[PDB]
Amino acid sequence: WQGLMQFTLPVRLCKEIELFHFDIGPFENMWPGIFVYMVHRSCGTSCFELEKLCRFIMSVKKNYRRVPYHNWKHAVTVAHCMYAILQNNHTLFTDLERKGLLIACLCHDLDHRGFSNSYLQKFDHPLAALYSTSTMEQHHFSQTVSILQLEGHNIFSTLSSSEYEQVLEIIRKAIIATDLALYFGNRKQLEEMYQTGSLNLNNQSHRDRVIGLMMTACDLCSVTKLWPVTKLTANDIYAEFWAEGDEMKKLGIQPIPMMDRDKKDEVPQGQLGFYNAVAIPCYTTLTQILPPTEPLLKACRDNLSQWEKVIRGE
Ligand SMILES: Cc1nc2c3ccccc3nc(SCc3nc4ccccc4[nH]3)n2n1
Ligand SMILES: [Mg+2]
Ligand SMILES: [Zn+2]
Repeated sequence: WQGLMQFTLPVRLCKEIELFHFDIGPFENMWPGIFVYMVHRSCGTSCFELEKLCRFIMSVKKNYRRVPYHNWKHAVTVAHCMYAILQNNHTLFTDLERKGLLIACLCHDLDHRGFSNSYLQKFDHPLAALYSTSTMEQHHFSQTVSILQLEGHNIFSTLSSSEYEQVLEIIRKAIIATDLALYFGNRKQLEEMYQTGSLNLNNQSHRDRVIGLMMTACDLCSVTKLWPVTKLTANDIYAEFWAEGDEMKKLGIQPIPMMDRDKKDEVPQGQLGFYNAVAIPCYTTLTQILPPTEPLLKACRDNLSQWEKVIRGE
């Protein structure tokens, strides 16, 4: 972290980091510094102790595993998308929420092992015994708290108890909301609330639901990057799906299709289903509630039609 304290973002990145489509991929060595930058620009220079923050960042980094998709790179990619969301909707959120949500995005897949929640449930993994729903997402939070409580890592030490436990709740909720199994209910409710005009960000329950959708929107943002970056990040995703499907084949169990590397002809069609069923819906409702996030929906549509071109060989 010594080098991270005296790190500085190049003036070129200062312009582009603000854009939704910005792709962090090409700047691996700057990722921790990019996150520090984003926290300062959104939450200020004065709230986090530079040293404790930098140490926390590198311990978060160290506790992400080298797996195809749910890795350090993905953590920072999800943090960035949130930054741009926060930056375009700044005063709709409180200072404590932005503190908690940026950290939550960075920490939201800590210690991911490359296995889904169903895998862990089906094979009675210890973690499935402690956590019976949103198994990994509950582990990811518990992992966040564990780092926070390390010597010198408590970046929320300068908060009151009330505020500390407030930001842990923003965080816990936000990390749990990245369990995609919860998203579908969340989105349909948010859609109904918006369509009836009942939605109210001063209503806490509503407010938690918007934040949840923001986290989903952030988790999936590889579908809002430029086509070639999107393509590339799809390799990473299915690489991890197939790795897991393989582990089932070793146990003589045919995996679901998206985790079966012998069924990869079905990928183009699988992406079509995912954009129609999951991704487009997400950014559509998000754009209704936070209009300045439309470019996410715009880029998502662009990429859907790209997967449409592929299906008919073009
Ligand atoms: C680019 C991408 N990102 C994801 C993803 C991200 C988080 C959780 C699941 C994800 N699944 C996929 S593709 C497999 C899939 N196809 C579906 C169709 C309908 C509903 C869920 C689906 N998941 N993809 N594809
Ligand atoms: Mg996750
Ligand atoms: Zn994630």
